Amino acid sequence: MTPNKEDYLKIIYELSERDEKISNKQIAEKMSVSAPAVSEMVKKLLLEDLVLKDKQAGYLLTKKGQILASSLYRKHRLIEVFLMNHLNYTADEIHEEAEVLEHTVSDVFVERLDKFLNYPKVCPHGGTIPQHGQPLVERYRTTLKGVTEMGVYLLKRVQDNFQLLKYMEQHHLKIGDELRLLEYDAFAGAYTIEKDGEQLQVTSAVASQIYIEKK
Amino acid sequence: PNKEDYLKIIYELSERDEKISNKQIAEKMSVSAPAVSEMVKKLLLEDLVLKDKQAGYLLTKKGQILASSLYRKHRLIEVFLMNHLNYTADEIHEEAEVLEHTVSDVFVERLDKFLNYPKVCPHGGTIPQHGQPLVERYRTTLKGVTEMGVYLLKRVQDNFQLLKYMEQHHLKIGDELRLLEYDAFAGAYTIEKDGEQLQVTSAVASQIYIEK
Ligand SMILES: [Zn+2]
Ligand SMILES: [Zn+2]
Ligand SMILES: [Zn+2]
Ligand SMILES: [Zn+2]
Ligand SMILES: [Zn+2]
Ligand SMILES: [Zn+2]
Ligand SMILES: [Zn+2]
Ligand SMILES: [Zn+2]
Repeated sequence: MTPNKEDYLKIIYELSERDEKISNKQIAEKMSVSAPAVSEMVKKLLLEDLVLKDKQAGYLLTKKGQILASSLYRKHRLIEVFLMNHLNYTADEIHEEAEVLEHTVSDVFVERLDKFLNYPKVCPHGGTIPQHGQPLVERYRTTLKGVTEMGVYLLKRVQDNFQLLKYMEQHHLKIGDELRLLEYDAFAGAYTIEKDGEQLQVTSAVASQIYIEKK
Repeated sequence: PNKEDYLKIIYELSERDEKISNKQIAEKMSVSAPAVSEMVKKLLLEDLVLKDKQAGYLLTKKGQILASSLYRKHRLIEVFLMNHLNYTADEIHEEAEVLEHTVSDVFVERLDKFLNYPKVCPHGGTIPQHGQPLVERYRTTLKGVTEMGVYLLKRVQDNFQLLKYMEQHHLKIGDELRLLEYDAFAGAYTIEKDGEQLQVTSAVASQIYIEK
């Protein structure tokens, strides 16, 4: 399974939403591909008018890239809803399968599978599923990192991230869980939360990949 | 159309008593003449097929199970597209064609369970098991049958032209067909379905499978 150039658009998409920038080598890392590989992908994306090199902000999406990225998100999430709920895929299995299929599936297939799934609006990660030709506008944008108010929160959405999956397994975190934010340990650099009468410190690194909402 | 597509063409061209040529293959799948050579030459290197002056090309045991797996993928996908995504017959091929080349064995093996182990595809084609060689339950083609009587249309070839032929003759899988006469000189058969009579060239009769 080899991710094509287009997957760079999906990573740039969320980075732009979170309003932060990393190097192409760091993007290549989380993309599980060589650095010189991403350089060739971005090279192709520039020629095909999918991204532009901004003087200051780095690499940005063109309107053509937003559309193609929004389209990939809908197909990716619609496919993993089917794989998990119908074909009985586990969370650690869905990504690689939904990845190959999002590049080899007709619009008719996609827009009929939608009807088949009764028009789901969120994937197993809690990410919004936009309608045909609609730009992806996430329902859940609030990241635990930066959160000021203490009290009870609900875990509504997490990133499509294998490592984050294993973190949530070894800590028993599920979408929909009530976790009480006690404080932000400045010294530790971790948000201290309480779940089921058990304290856990969440490093701000992890806290940035999680989305919450208050009761 | 990758090399694996050529195997499915050689496999179903082997059912015909006629020997296989390069020029007829490029016609069957309507592609460049030397392109068939460029591809068939690759098949001969990997020992997927081999030359035989009596049949032209033959599928090796590796070619058999490899194409056998292809038919499995293709057909399981056909059952899903039609019974669950409500695809019509004119829509299923290109979709199933793309997916069979981009889907894990895990996907194929789980869709199989999900569909409750379907035994035949929309064309009446048999669905083999993982790693199991393909043996069609319905092997008897209309071209060749001599006994008179009432036969049942059990299976058809995956062919776009055959689809059109069947729907403009309102022919479905399951219809009772009575053999009336066979023209040995012309290579045509004469059948009857509910009083209505129809003439069928032997070439078309080789694309259809019947049983008594
Ligand atoms: Zn992709
Ligand atoms: Zn994924
Ligand atoms: Zn998701
Ligand atoms: Zn194929
Ligand atoms: Zn087909
Ligand atoms: Zn079929
Ligand atoms: Zn299999
Ligand atoms: Zn009629």
